[PDB]
Amino acid sequence: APDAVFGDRVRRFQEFLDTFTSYRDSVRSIQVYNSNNANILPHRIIISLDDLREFDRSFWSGILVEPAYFIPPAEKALTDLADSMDDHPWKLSFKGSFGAHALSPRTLTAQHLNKLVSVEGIVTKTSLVRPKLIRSVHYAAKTGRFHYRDYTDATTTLTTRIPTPAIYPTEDTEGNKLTTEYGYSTFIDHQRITVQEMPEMAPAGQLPRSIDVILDDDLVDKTKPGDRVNVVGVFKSLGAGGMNQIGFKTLILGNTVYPLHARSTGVAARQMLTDFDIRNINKLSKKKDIFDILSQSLAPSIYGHDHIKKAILLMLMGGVEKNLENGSHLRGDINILMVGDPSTAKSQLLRFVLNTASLAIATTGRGSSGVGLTAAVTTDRETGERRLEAGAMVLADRGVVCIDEFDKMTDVDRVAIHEVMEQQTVTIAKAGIHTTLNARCSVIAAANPVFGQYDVNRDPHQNIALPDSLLSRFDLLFVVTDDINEIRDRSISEHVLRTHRYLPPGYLEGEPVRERLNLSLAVPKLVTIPFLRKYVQYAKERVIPQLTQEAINVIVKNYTDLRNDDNTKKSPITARTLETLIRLATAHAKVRLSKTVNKVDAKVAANLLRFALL
Amino acid sequence: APDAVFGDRVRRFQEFLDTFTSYRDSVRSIQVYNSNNANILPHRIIISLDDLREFDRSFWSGILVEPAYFIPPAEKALTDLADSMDDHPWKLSFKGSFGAHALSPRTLTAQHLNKLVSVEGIVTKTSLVRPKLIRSVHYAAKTGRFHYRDYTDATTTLTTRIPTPAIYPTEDTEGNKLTTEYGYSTFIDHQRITVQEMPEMAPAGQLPRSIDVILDDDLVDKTKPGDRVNVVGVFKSLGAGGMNQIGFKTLILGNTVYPLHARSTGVAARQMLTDFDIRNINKLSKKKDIFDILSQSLAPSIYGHDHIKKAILLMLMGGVEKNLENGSHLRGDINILMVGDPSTAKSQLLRFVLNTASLAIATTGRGSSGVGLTAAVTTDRETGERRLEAGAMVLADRGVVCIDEFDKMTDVDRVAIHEVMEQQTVTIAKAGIHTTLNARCSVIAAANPVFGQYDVNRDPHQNIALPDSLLSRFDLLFVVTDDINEIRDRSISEHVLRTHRYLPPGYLEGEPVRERLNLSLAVPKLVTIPFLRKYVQYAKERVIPQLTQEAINVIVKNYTDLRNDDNTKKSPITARTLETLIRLATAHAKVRLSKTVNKVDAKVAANLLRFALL
DNA sequence: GCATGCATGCGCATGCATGCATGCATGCTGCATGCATGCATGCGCATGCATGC
DNA sequence: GCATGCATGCGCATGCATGCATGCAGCATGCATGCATGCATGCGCATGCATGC
Ligand SMILES: Nc1ncnc2c1ncn2[C@@H]1O[C@H](COP(=O)(O)OP(=O)(O)O)[C@@H](O)[C@H]1O
Ligand SMILES: Nc1ncnc2c1ncn2[C@@H]1O[C@H](COP(=O)(O)OP(=O)(O)O)[C@@H](O)[C@H]1O
Ligand SMILES: [Mg+2]
Ligand SMILES: [Mg+2]
Repeated sequence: APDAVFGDRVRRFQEFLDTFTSYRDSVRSIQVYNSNNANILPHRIIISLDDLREFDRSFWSGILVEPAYFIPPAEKALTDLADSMDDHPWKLSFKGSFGAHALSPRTLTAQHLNKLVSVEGIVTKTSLVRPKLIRSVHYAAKTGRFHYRDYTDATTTLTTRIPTPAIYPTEDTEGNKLTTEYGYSTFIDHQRITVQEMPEMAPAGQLPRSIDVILDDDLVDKTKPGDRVNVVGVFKSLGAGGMNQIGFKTLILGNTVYPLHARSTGVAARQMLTDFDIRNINKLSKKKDIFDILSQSLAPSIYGHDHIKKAILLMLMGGVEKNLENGSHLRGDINILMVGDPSTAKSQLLRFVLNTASLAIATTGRGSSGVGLTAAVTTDRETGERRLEAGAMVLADRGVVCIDEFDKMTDVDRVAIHEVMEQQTVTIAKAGIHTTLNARCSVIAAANPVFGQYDVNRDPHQNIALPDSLLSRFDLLFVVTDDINEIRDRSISEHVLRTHRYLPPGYLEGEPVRERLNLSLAVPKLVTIPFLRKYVQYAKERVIPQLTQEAINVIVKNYTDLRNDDNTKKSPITARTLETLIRLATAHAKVRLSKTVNKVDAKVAANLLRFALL
Repeated sequence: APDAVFGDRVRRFQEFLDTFTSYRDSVRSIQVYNSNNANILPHRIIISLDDLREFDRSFWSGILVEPAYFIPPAEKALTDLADSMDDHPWKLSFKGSFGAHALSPRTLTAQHLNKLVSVEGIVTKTSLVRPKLIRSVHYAAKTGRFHYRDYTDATTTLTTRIPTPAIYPTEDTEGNKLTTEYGYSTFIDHQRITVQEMPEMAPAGQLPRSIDVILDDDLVDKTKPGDRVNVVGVFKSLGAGGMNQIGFKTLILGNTVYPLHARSTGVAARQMLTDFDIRNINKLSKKKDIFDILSQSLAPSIYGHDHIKKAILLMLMGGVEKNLENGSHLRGDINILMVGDPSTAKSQLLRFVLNTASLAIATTGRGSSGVGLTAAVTTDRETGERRLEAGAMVLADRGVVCIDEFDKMTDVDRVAIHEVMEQQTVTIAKAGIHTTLNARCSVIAAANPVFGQYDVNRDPHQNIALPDSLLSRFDLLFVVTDDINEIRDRSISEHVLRTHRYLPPGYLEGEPVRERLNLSLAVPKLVTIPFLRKYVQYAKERVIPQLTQEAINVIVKNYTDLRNDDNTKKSPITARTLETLIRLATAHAKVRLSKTVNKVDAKVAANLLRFALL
C-alpha cells in the first residue's frame, strides 16, 4: 500500500523534472521517433548530478548515499511524465561529477556497499547473451482458453522482497493439458562482464583486482573484451554469506556504461561537431593554401621534413575503395616508409601520428611476432568452443599501424604482412577453425640504413636491402639525410633552443609542470591539434569524390613516362604505382572537400611521387 | 492480475443493472440520505431472482449453482455504478422464488454445499456482538511517523485464498517503540446465531436439526431468541476435516435475514400502506356508521353478541397513556372479561382475536403457571452470567394476551397478574438479579359460571366467585346466556346451516379443501379481514386525540350518578371506573380519526358501560 | 375447621466439556563420504628457422 | 655453401574445478497421558399451597 515517504520523494522529483525542462523534451523525442519511424529506441534518459546539487542538496546526497530509496521514486516519477505527454517502464542514467564515489577496482571497499559508484578499468571478458523468461502463455484445447504466469528474481528490484517461487504450469485448474505458446511469451536478454584495473594505472609487479558487472536488456552488447570503460551502478550484496548453514556475494548492477579511448587501444575517438565548428571547417576550405596550413601544423616542433608532413596527411585522409558486382575488392589505403640517419626524429614523427590519429596501434620491430600481429585461438571454459582473439592488425581496422624499427622483422612476419598490405584479409587454417578476417589498415614504418649511415657512393639496393615484393607494396619510400653544414646548423640550433624555453599558461617560472593520463570520450598561423581531428572526421564521413575524364590523361602520361624512362629509381615500377597515383589524387580531393577529383590534385600527387622517387 | 472470465461476468451484470433501472435510483437514494442527513444507512440493495431469469437464464442458473464465481463480479459491478453516480464497498441481497433451494434444516444435505439456499426455522440463541480488528495504526516518538497494518480471515471472501498470517507490530524498522492509537484503528462488529426447525413443521416425538449462521457488520442485531426467521446465504465448508493429521465444518455466511410473523409469537405483523389503501381508509371515516360496519365484520359467522363485537374493537385500538414530569405513569389499556353458558362460542371469539391481532399470545387456564407468565433466570455457558428469558406477558408488550378458561388459575398467578393489569411492570428479586421489566399489555379472558349454568335466582356474587380486587381491574364484565326459544331457534338454525354450505372460489363440489400454514412478512356490507388490519395500524400510529372541556362534564355526571345510585351492579365502582370511561371515550375517537375526544363518543362509552353493568 | 397430597425450592454428590504442559518416539533432513568426469597444466622432444664461418 | 643455436609445435602425464548420490546421524515436530478447573446433572428432602372431608 502507498507509503508517505515514497509519495513525497516522488513529488519532489516531479518538481525537479519540472524546473529543468531539458529532460522532458528528450523523452518527447523518443516517442516521436518510435511512432514516426513505424529501429525502435530504448526508453531511457540521462540526468546530471550537477543539476541536482543546485536544485536540492539533500536529494543529491541521498542518491549518492541511499540509492535504494531515491531511485525507484525517480523512475516512477519519470514514468508518470512519459505517460502524461503520451497522446513500458522507463529508467535513468547518471553523469556529472561524483567526487569520492569515483573509484577503481582496487580502492573499492566494503564501506561503499549500497551506494552509487563510478569504476574505471579494462573489460577482460564478456559472456553469451541469453534470453530470460518473464511471462509464459498457454492454450487448453478442451476449453479454448489461454493462461499466463509471471516470473521474477532478485536482480531486478533494488529493494529486498519476500521471494515468490512460482512453478511452470503444465496443467489446468481442472486437469486439462496445456500447449506452450513460444511466440506469445515474453523474453528479455542478459549478459555478464568482468572489469579490471587498467595496466597503466596499476602498480607494477602486483596482481590485479577485478569486479563483476551485470547488464540486462538494452545495455547488453555495448562493449568487447579489451576495452577501456567507465561503469556506474549500485554495489550490491546478495544472498546469505553462509549464515544459513568466504563472505557475501558482491557485484554491480549496471545502469551506465561509457566507452573510453586511450593510446594504443581498439576503441576509436569521435567528437560531436557543433554548427559553429562546421562553419570554420567549411570556411577554411575556400582559401587555396589549405594543404600548406594543415601540413605545417603537423608536429611543428620537428624541423623541415615538409614532404613527409604532406604524406602523413595524405595517409590520414586516404582515398576510396570500390566493390564490383563480380565480387572484386580494390584497395584504397596509403602506406609510407621512411629511411634516414640516426638523429632525424623518426620516432617523434611516429609518436605524433600515434597521439593524433583516431585509432592507432604501436609496434616496435621484434616486439610483435607471429600470432601477436594476426590472431590467436583460445578455448572457452563454459561452452568449450575454440574462439579467436584479435591481433594488432585485426584490431586496427579502418585505422593506422605504426611500426618503428621496421628492418628488424623476420621473413615469417613479412610474408604475413604481404597479405595485409595488398588484399587486406587474414586467412587462418588451424585445427577446426577455417575463417577469413578483415584487416583494412594503413601502415607507417621507419627503417635504419644497413651501413649505419646512408652511403651516397653505393646505389640504393645496397643501402636499403629489402625485397622488391615488399617495396612495391609501399606507396612511398622517402629518404632523408642530415648534411653537416653551418647555415642550417645555426638555423636549427636557434629554433631548437626556442622550443626548449616555453612556459605553459599560468605558471610562475620554476614550478614543475604536471603530468596527467589523457582518457578521451567517444560518441602562416598554425591550426590547433584539437581542431585537426575535427577536420579529418568530417572530411572522411562526408566527401566521397568520383573520378573525372580529365585527370586520367595526366595519370596515364606519368605512368607511361616513368615505365619507359631510364633513370635509376628508389623503387620498382608496377601497376601498384598506377593505383597509387589514383589513391594519392583522391586523397587531395578529400582535402579540398570537392565532389570530384581534379587536375591540380593529380599534378600534386605526381609531383610528390616524383620527389620521393628522384 | 485481471481474468477474462471475471471481466465478462462483470460486463454482463453491468448490462443487467442497466436494463432494469429500478436498482440504480435505489443506490442514488442512500447517498442522497447520507449526504443530506449530515443515522447513516448501510450500503446495500436487493435484487429479484425473477428478473434475472427473464434477462439471462445462464447467469441466474450460475448464481443458484455457482455463487462463488458470480457474486464477487456482481458486487464489483455494483460498486462501479455507485462510484459512477458519485459526485466503501457495496453488497447485494436476494429475493424472489428459489425453487429447489428453499429448504429446511432437516432437508439440507451435503449435495447442496457451495450453493445459495433459503432456510426456515426458529432462532434459538444469539451471541454477544464483538468488535473485529481490521486496520491498526501506530506512532513513533523518535521519528514522528505513523504506521499501519491490515488483517483478514477466511470468512470474508467467498473464494479460497493463500493465507497471510501477519503479526501485531510493536517495533519500527529501526527498533523504535510504537504507541498504539486505539481511536485511529478500524473495528467491524461480529455475531453468530443458531437456527432450528419450527415446532409446527417438525415431526412429533423426534429430535430437531439445527444450523449455524454467521453475520457481520450491519446484519448483526436484527433478531432475538425465539423468532420465526428466513435466512439466505452460502452453505460453506471450512478448514480441513482432519486430513492434516467427525467431518468438515459447515455453516452459512448470511447475506439476507427476514423476520416472519406467526400465530402466538413475539414478532409483530405490519403491512406497507399504498396511497390507494390510504384513500379508502380515509374515505370510510366520513360516513357516520363506521363503528357498526367495522363491528359487524368481526367474525360475522358467530351470531349476535354485537356489544362484545364493539368491545373487542375498542380494546384493539385503545386509548392513550401519559407520563408526567414527576415520573408518574397512567394506564391506557382496556381489558375485557366474559362469563356465559357452555355453548356460547367463547373460544371462537378468542381464537378470532388471536388470528386477527398484530401480536397476540394464547394461554389456557392452568396451562401457564408461575415463571411461564412473568420471566425466568438462566445461565450463559460462555460468559457465566445470569440472564432473563421472557414469559408470555413480557413478550406481549404493546399487544394482547388471550386467557381461555380464566377461572382455573391459582391465587399465586392472580397476585402476579394484579401487578401487570394496573402498573404494567414486573419486578424480579432473585439471587443477584434485581430488575424491573415493562409489560404494557391488554387482556381478554373468558370464565365459566360456578353452577354450570347461570342461575338467575341467585345474585352475581354467588355465580361469578372472583375477588373484587381482580374484578375492579377489568374494565368490562359481560354476561351472556342462551334463552331457549323457538323464534331464535329457527333464526339461528337457518343461519348456521347457511354457513355450513360454502364453496371456496374455484373448486368443483366434492373436492376436499386444502390446508396451508400462514407465515406472514413484517416491515350493510362487511369489510375484508385483510383490510381491518390496515385500518387499525394507521389508526394507532397516526391519531393521538386530546381531551376537551366538553365531555368531562358528561363523564363527571355519569360517575357521580353511578356511585350515588342504589341498584345491584355486576361490578364494584371505584376510580378505576373513572379512568375506564376516559379510555373508552378516547378509543372511539381513535375509531373516528379525529384529533379531539367529543361528546358523542363519551355517550357511546357511557351507554356501553351501562349495558355491561345493568 | 381439620387432614391430606402435590408442586415448589434447598442441599447434596457426580459427571463432564474445555484447556495446557511433559516425556517419549516418530519422521524428515542437512551433512559427510565417495566417485565420474572433462578441461587445463607443466613438461621434454622433434622440427624449422636465423646467425654466423 | 656449411655448422650451429633459439623459437614453435607435438606428445605425455598429472591435477582440479564442477557436480551428484548414499548411509548415517543430528534434530525438531507431532502425539499420548495426565491432570486442574468450573459448570451442569439429578436426586432426595423440607416447605407452602390447593383439595377433600
Ligand atoms: N629535424 C629535427 N628537428 C628537431 N628536433 C630534432 C630533429 N631531428 C632530431 N631531433 C631531436 O633529436 C632527438 C632525436 O631522437 P630520435 O627521435 O630517437 O631520433 P631517430 O629516431 O632518428 O633515431 C629528439 O630529441 C628530437 O626531438
Ligand atoms: N351464537 C353462536 N353462533 C354461531 N355458532 C355458535 C354460537 N354459539 C356456539 N356456536 C357454535 O357452537 C360451538 C361452540 O363451541 P365452543 O366454542 O367450545 O363453545 P364455548 O366456548 O361457549 O364452550 C362451535 O361450533 C360454535 O361455532
Ligand atoms: Mg630511433
Ligand atoms: Mg369453551
